[PDB]
Amino acid sequence: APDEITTAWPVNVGPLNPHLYTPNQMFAQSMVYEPLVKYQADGSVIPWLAKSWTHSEDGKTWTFTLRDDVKFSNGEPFDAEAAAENFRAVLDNRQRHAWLELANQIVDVKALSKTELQITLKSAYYPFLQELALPRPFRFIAPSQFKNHETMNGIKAPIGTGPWILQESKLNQYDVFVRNENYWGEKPAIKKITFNVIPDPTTRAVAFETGDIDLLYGNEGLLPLDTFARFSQNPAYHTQLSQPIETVMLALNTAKAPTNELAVREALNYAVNKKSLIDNALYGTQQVADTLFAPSVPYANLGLKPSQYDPQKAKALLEKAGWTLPAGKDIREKNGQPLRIELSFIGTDALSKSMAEIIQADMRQIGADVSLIGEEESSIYARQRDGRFGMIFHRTWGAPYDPHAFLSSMRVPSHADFQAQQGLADKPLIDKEIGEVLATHDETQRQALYRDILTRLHDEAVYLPISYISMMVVSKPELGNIPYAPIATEIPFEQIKP
Ligand SMILES: O=C(O)CN(CCN(CC(=O)O)Cc1cccc(O)c1O)Cc1ccccc1O
Ligand SMILES: [Cl-]
Ligand SMILES: [Cl-]
Ligand SMILES: [Cl-]
Ligand SMILES: [Cl-]
Repeated sequence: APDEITTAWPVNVGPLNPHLYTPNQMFAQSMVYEPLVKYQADGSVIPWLAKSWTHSEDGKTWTFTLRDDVKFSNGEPFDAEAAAENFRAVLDNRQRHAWLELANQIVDVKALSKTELQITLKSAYYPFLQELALPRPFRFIAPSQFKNHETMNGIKAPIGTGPWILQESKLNQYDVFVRNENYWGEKPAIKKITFNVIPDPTTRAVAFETGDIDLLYGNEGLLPLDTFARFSQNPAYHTQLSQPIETVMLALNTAKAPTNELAVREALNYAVNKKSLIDNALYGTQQVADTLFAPSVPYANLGLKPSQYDPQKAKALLEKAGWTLPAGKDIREKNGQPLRIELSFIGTDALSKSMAEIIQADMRQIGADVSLIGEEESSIYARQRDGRFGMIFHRTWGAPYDPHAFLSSMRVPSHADFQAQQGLADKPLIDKEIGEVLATHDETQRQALYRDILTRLHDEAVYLPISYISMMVVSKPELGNIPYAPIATEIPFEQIKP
């Protein structure tokens, strides 16, 4: 039927525990589970499951008035008690959510009545509403589906209030969702969505060409970029490329030789012709990035000075720092030790490998030897967590995470950004300022703190920004224009309208 669609994802959607992470897929958690307040493209939140809210003068006590007409898909009521139970279930696993500062801030959550929900915070945490709006963890499963009154040890059925219900899942095969016919809000036009499990980008493209799938929606890894460019000219197909959503960069390890040297990090930042990299590996589909956050990101229009491609300057920086070329070698040495940097990436990711090859070539031209370490996913994740890298590929998180949640997370030692920043003399100051920016009520101070944090990270050359990447779509023309969701990790299936 014209109201059933087939799409693809590299893996199954997972258990759809609203309160846990891998192997749960975020877009799918967002299809089934809903927030108190909903994030909009303009940075605001709107009423959602909560129709209104107020807060105390000290900004620490918040009271939400909930809708009274909402049922979970299994017919049980959504009310303040169910909401409170969800917050308990999440916070019973508090350490797992440490990355998200709201999880460290909530002191108590109480149902004052069926419609009145009160949340008390440790401090006047400014990004409160924005963090409630995220795909996870603060969304709501029917408390009847808790296991022993918890969710951290698993759930029973993935029962949400959302416009989609999971019908069935097959490990390594597919997942099927259907429209919730008892949804509180607007009925989606689409009645059924099947996700074929297709891990390889080439075979995803092939599945589209064969007519086996109707829609592909994702970031720069969705399908091969040469193929996407060809499809964009194919009159039988529809394609889209959004405005950019987030940054792709290298993170440089400030605590490990030779990237511990500011002059080395600055030189690497002048060595890469990013337009060439994009035109070579990414088929011209992305935009050049010269700062951690694009100037269009809130609080990040700071006039930071780009390091334009300038290999002469990169060489002069290295020379001044004592890295000089032996006869007749191309790789610089200092104290008889070679300028060698390891770049870790997922070895089976063709796009990462392509970018890595370009980066290696560019850095060789300024006398740096980049050794390519391609490993399995698990090993790469372990490297980022533990700081076992010279350089790694890394990305920001898109709206509404950027900048505040991404910065917040830089304070967490078991993540790539902290690990990359660990060697900076001003790392403690940066981390102090990040705490301060999240809690300040003074807008002038907030802007100044964001300026200082981002200026230090820029001036200290912690990152090598590469490009601002876009969402991509490939679809059968009959589906029409495909909208984007405000939150970068969500897919707006409910808005698709043939
Ligand atoms: O992604 C991280 O770096 C850390 N995560 C927090 C920030 N996340 C938001 C989120 O996951 O809710 C941003 C995020 C954005 C896009 C895709 C993701 O998988 C993704 O996680 C926590 C995490 C733990 C375990 C597995 C995956 C995880 O992402
Ligand atoms: Cl985990
Ligand atoms: Cl995952
Ligand atoms: Cl309000
Ligand atoms: Cl050599």
